[PDB]
Amino acid sequence: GTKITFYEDKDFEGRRYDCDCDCADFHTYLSRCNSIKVEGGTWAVYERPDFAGYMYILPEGEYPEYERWMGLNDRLSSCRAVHLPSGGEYKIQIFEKGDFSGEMYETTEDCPSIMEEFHMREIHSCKVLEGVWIFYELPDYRGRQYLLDKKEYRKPIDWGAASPAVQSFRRIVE
Repeated sequence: GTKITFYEDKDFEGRRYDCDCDCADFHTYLSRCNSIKVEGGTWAVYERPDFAGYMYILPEGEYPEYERWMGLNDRLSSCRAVHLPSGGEYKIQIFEKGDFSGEMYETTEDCPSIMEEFHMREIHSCKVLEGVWIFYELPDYRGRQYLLDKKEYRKPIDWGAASPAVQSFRRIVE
């Protein structure tokens, strides 16, 4: 029962497009997106078609302007719903060095500052043991977002990053 609606203008005005599960290209129906309503569930929305470019995570809610999903602009073209397992536990292992090496830290908690908590500004590999997580380039859940749907991540490119810069992360909780 999850649904997201994109609107071409701010404040939920103008032409709109509805997605119910995974839409690899709505650019043909909307040339821009300046407000979004997320009715149920959590969604990943993407700048370019086929889930490419900058990514933004939107939990349920109303977003009357693109700044409210921390967007860079009104350019969005594809989206997929974030499917969470039940159970309700979250666990991540973050590594100082590539290929699950160097200092390891394991945590079940949101981390708004990797520097203050783990004394690193970079993550070079990672194992998500339980749940679903977001990595952020900057502290306090700012900057480039990356979605980590469990499994193992040998190198930053495996979570979509061009570099190991990660400075906060948090769980996607329904």
